[PDB]
Amino acid sequence: TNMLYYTRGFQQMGIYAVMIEKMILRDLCRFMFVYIVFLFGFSTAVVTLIEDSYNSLYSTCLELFKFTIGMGDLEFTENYDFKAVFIILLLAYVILTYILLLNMLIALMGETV
Amino acid sequence: TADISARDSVGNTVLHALVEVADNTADNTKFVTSMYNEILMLGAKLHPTLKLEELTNKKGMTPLALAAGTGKIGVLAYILQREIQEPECRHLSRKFTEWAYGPVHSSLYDLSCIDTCEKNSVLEVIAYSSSETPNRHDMLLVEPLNRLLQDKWDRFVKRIFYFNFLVYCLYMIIFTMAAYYRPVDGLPPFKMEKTGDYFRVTGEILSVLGGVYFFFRGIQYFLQRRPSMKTLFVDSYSEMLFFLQSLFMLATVVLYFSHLKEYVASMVFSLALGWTNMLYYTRGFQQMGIYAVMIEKMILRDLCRFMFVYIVFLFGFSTAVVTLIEDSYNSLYSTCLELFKFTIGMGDLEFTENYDFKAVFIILLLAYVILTYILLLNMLIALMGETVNKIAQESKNIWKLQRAITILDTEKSFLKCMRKAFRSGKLLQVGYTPDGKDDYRWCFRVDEVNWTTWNTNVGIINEDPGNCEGVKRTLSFSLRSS
Amino acid sequence: TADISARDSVGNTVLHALVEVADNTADNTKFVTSMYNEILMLGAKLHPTLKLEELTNKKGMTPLALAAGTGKIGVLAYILQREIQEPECRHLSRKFTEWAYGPVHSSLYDLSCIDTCEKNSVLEVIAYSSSETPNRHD
Ligand SMILES: CCCCCCCCCCCCCCCCCC(=O)OC[C@H](COP(=O)(O)O[C@@H]1[C@H](O)[C@H](O)[C@@H](O)[C@H](O)[C@H]1O)OC(=O)CCCCCCCCCCCCCCCCC
Ligand SMILES: CCCCCCCC/C=C/CCCCCCCC(=O)O[C@@H](COC(=O)CCCCCCCCCCCCCCC)COP(=O)([O-])OCC[N+](C)(C)C
Ligand SMILES: CCCCCCCC/C=C/CCCCCCCC(=O)O[C@@H](COC(=O)CCCCCCCCCCCCCCC)COP(=O)([O-])OCC[N+](C)(C)C
Ligand SMILES: CCCCCCCC/C=C/CCCCCCCC(=O)O[C@@H](COC(=O)CCCCCCCCCCCCCCC)COP(=O)([O-])OCC[N+](C)(C)C
Ligand SMILES: CCCCCCCC/C=C/CCCCCCCC(=O)O[C@@H](COC(=O)CCCCCCCCCCCCCCC)COP(=O)([O-])OCC[N+](C)(C)C
Ligand SMILES: CCCCCCCC/C=C/CCCCCCCC(=O)O[C@@H](COC(=O)CCCCCCCCCCCCCCC)COP(=O)([O-])OCC[N+](C)(C)C
Ligand SMILES: CCCCCCCC/C=C/CCCCCCCC(=O)O[C@@H](COC(=O)CCCCCCCCCCCCCCC)COP(=O)([O-])OCC[N+](C)(C)C
Ligand SMILES: CCCCCCCC/C=C/CCCCCCCC(=O)O[C@@H](COC(=O)CCCCCCCCCCCCCCC)COP(=O)([O-])OCC[N+](C)(C)C
Ligand SMILES: CCCCCCCC/C=C/CCCCCCCC(=O)O[C@@H](COC(=O)CCCCCCCCCCCCCCC)COP(=O)([O-])OCC[N+](C)(C)C
Ligand SMILES: CCCCCCCC/C=C\CCCCCCCC(=O)O[C@@H](COC(=O)CCCCCCCCCCCCCCC)COP(=O)([O-])OCC[N+](C)(C)C
Ligand SMILES: CCCCCCCC/C=C\CCCCCCCC(=O)O[C@@H](COC(=O)CCCCCCCCCCCCCCC)COP(=O)([O-])OCC[N+](C)(C)C
Ligand SMILES: CCCCCCCCCCCCC
Ligand code: NA
Repeated sequence: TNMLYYTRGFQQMGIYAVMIEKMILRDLCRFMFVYIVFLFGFSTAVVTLIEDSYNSLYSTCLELFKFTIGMGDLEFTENYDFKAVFIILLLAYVILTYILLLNMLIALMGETV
Repeated sequence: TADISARDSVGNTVLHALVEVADNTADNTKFVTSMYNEILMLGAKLHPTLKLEELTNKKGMTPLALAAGTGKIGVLAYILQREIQEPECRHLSRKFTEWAYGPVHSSLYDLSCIDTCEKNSVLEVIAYSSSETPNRHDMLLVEPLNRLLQDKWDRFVKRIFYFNFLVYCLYMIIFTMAAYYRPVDGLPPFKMEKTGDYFRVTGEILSVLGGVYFFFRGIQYFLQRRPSMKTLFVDSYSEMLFFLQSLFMLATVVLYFSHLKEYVASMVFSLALGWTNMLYYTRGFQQMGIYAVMIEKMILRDLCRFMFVYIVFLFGFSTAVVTLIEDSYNSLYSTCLELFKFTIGMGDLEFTENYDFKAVFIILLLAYVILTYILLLNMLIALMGETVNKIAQESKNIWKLQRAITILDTEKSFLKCMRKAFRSGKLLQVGYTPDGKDDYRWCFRVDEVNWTTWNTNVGIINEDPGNCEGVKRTLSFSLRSS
Repeated sequence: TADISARDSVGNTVLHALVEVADNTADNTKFVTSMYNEILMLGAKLHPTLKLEELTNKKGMTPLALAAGTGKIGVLAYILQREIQEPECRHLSRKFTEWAYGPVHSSLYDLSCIDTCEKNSVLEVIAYSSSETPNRHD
């Protein structure tokens, strides 16, 4: 990653790496606060609902990060008792994080660039 | 002779009527502010002991509050930055100068009827305005209202707001462990056995207390304001989601004592709402607050437009798929659920062989994952970019109004706690009243610099000989004489 | 007669004080650069053997380095592109012309106190500036 330092001998790659700096600081840090709040938020709500495996806070936070990277199973458990609750809660998650907040990030970057 | 002080059927005096007639256009604003001056100046020549602007109509509204309640930013800007240089009409000024040493000059803005005043504060009338009320978001950009709130922020509200964020975080850490470590055997309520099971009850009791707390704060918000059905759903998006969190909490209590497992169904919603509602407390921070305003706007214009058309397409092709399926994914849920996997990048184009026509099945899914995934999601990104380009300043000025409502509620929550609001100002002698007495006013200082109007033989400077705060000044025997 | 060379409590001469007072607005920049010229030109009429700009305050800063350490781009632009056409105040110029054959003209910019100089180079003071230091990038 620190070869991106040496993109500053080159005007187009150096400016490219300055934009990477600014994106990390304004666009992505604003993003990752709200994303980790949502993630940890619905994560607790999911593992609370799960009963005995994905009855852990890591594996639920880890499965809920698979959605943003496009690897989210909406049926990674049957070990619950309420299915409307489980899917209303994940649909709430993959709308406010995937549909909204990632595509919003792209919009913010364009404003930034 | 006409009566400057006389009132109409609705109680509006002439100056009130200069406010009702304003329409936020430049030529009207150029005029009304000119004519607002002249009668207001004339009322010092004739009837020199009245103070017209203190006159209240049938609705108890002054011309300033009526300009702020009705969205009249040009008149508001005039009334607030009003500086009159004439001697016998100087007391009617409102933007004073306390010293001018070179390009620097320290202005004083009166704070009569802006701070937590008696009847209608300009901040309250702006902050607690109905949603139509044009230029809710621009009326606070009128100086000194930014600086005055940013003064209240940096002096007492910032340290209180961050304590509110802390006590809410702890509350969320405690309702989360009390929920993570819930009983998974037997029916509720659940007796206590061990010490670890004692700690959670302290976390469960204490967790219901906040729900009772956030429940009444939503009843207070209802009866302290009486918002219409419209205003209730269109600008109160926070109070809805803390009150709603509170309802799932009490339902979680009603069901935990009614012997029903559905307490979990409400208890997890109250968590997910609760953590999402930390995005409320991004409004103590300019960059995170503006970020969360954009989230609001995206949900309302971009995503709601999106999710209509997406659910129409989804349910549309879904019915077309399950109709084609024969005996499993022969259900409308599992087909709507599999067709939502495409947008999240988890769509199998072969999640059934239980059909009879394969061209039909795949032409119909390709139709779906072109018009939804390729088109309509990537179109959403395009719409957001169009949105972000436009709401950049609008989101900064919804943020300052969000922060303002927090400043006011913080003041209004602590009439008893500390003492009131720390008064956000100082009682200064601006001059003398036209009857010779002292004109002491609660005034806000704003140092300003000017590299063009060098000479400016002001005279209207109220305490030049001491040229600052320092210690008490001379009052400058110029224009004042009493 | 006032002393062009005299210093204040913080060591700032008049020209240093023309830098402290600049605020990166056009009317201030229009002025300070005008007034920076006149005293700087006056100091060649009276006291013709001084070089005011070499004077260093308590913090060892010249008016040029103080303009660069404090973010004063308009004054910096003035001091660096400074060309004075008057004969007895030409040595105080800093942007010269070495030839002009038709539309072409070859300018010379002095590099005193910009290159790796002794005390404070304008490049170092700009490059190694604190982060507030307005207009680091301009
Ligand atoms: C048939 C169904 C019946 C339903 C009836 C009941 C409905 C109740 C909810 C209604 C709302 C549901 C969500 C969609 C609406 C948008 C939400 C959102 O962004 O509003 C931003 C809000 C802003 O505040 P404010 O109000 O102070 O701002 C106002 C406001 O800008 C105003 O324009 C200004 O003029 C004024 O000056 C200013 O002051 O900010 C927060 O509320 C903090 C952040 C909160 C998080 C935001 C993200 C989304 C939250 C919702 C999803 C929750 C996820 C868990 C769900 C679990 C169960 C499935
Ligand atoms: C032993 C082997 C080691 C590996 C091989 C490498 C060995 C070390 C290599 C050293 C030499 C470095 C490359 C020099 C290229 C010519 C310079 C030139 O004219 O560039 C031009 C553009 O060219 C580019 O922009 C090219 C891409 C820039 C990114 C870095 C490429 C480095 C290549 C290797 C990557 C290796 C990655 C790591 C691999 C482990 C000019 O630049 P410009 O855009 O005009 O901007 C200049 C500024 N200015 C215009 C304002 C004046
Ligand atoms: C920056 C990180 C990015 C990556 C992570 C992304 C996620 C966010 C990271 C968050 C960091 C904290 C992780 C959890 C706490 C540590 C573990 C622990 O003891 O948990 C306990 C608390 O049980 C709960 O249910 C959690 C209660 C709240 C704890 C976190 C507070 C908020 C942190 C910030 C939250 C974000 C929102 C606010 C900030 C924006 C129990 O759960 P457990 O872990 O199973 O413990 C073992 C239990 N066992 C014995 C039964 C097995
Ligand atoms: C400049 C930008 C680029 C650089 C970025 C630099 C790095 C950026 C990233 C940083 C994140 C680093 C996190 C810590 C390391 C991984 C977690 C770990 O150790 O798990 C271990 C323990 O973990 C636990 O016990 C944690 C319990 C709370 C869960 C919350 C964190 C979930 C991790 C994921 C959140 C993803 C969030 C993604 C978005 C933030 C493994 O758990 P386990 O033992 O197998 O099971 C125990 C389960 N139980 C104890 C909960 C019951
Ligand atoms: C943003 C502000 C806050 C919003 C709050 C939102 C929450 C408000 C809602 C609250 C109510 C939530 C449900 C309560 C429990 C019902 C029972 C249940 O879940 O499962 C039961 C039935 O499981 C089923 O799947 C059958 C259908 C159940 C009811 C579905 C209602 C849908 C309402 C849609 C409302 C949309 C609301 C949209 C909101 C935007 C139990 O069975 P199971 O064993 O779990 O099932 C597995 C077996 N199976 C495979 C055969 C199914
Ligand atoms: C602020 C914004 C962020 C927050 C938003 C918060 C809300 C976010 C979301 C909100 C949506 C919540 C939907 C209700 C709850 C889940 C459904 C349910 O209970 O299913 C149960 C029953 O379900 C049925 O029987 C439904 C039959 C009609 C299918 C259409 C809905 C498919 C659900 C998905 C649509 C995804 C659409 C995604 C895009 C919208 C489970 O079904 P089953 O018993 O196993 O099988 C029965 C099948 N059969 C009866 C049909 C034959
Ligand atoms: C017991 C433990 C509980 C957990 C820990 C937390 C305890 C509670 C913590 C309370 C204190 C709150 C943080 C104060 C930081 C310093 C203030 C400051 O100067 O900020 C600067 C920026 O700084 C930021 O923008 C930082 C990120 C803002 C988002 C919220 C971070 C909260 C940290 C914790 C997250 C926890 C999440 C939930 C975890 C469960 C200034 O702000 P600005 O951008 O200049 O805008 C200001 C407006 N103005 C400029 C117009 C005037
Ligand atoms: C907002 C929600 C977001 C999440 C959901 C996303 C999807 C959209 C949600 C839509 C809500 C309605 C779901 C289906 C109806 C309820 C269930 C039912 O009885 O269905 C019956 C109707 O059979 C059909 O084929 C459906 C006919 C049309 C019904 C819906 C009308 C339009 C709703 C709006 C449509 C969107 C367009 C307009 C709005 C933009 C039969 O189907 P079933 O369910 O299997 O019933 C049991 C049958 N069984 C006995 C054989 C097992
Ligand atoms: C936007 C406005 C409206 C548009 C309306 C569009 C619709 C107009 C179209 C209408 C015609 C649709 C097909 C009719 C039925 C044919 C038979 C069939 O489905 O399966 C048969 C053959 O299955 C096959 O897969 C073999 C090929 C079948 C014919 C393919 C024609 C492609 C035409 C492309 C036209 C592109 C049109 C693009 C339009 C934009 C039966 O076999 P099976 O058992 O089902 O197959 C499984 C066994 N296998 C694995 C060996 C295969
Ligand atoms: C910087 C902020 C973010 C990071 C930190 C986040 C917080 C710390 C991070 C992670 C938490 C790690 C796990 C905690 C212990 C496990 C649960 C337990 O013992 O009690 C119960 C739940 O627990 C509660 O309701 C809370 C009290 C726990 C007991 C110990 C005192 C903690 C005080 C905390 C004061 C509040 C928080 C602090 C602020 C005042 C367990 O209930 P049970 O039904 O008996 O279940 C059996 C469980 N057992 C078998 C494992 C025993
Ligand atoms: C085992 C564990 C050991 C460790 C324990 C650790 C304990 C940790 C601490 C707290 C745990 C939870 C206690 C209750 C508080 C809930 C959270 C809360 O109030 O947040 C508020 C802060 O609140 C304050 O700043 C004042 C503190 C609350 C006072 C009233 C408590 C409720 C009692 C019953 C009262 C019934 C009658 C109600 C009227 C009095 C949130 O701030 P706000 O300004 O309100 O803004 C949000 C609202 N709005 C966004 C909609 C505008
Ligand atoms: C995890 C928070 C509490 C979940 C259970 C709610 C029902 C009430 C429990 C304690 C009793 C309160 C009066
Ligand atoms: Na994928």
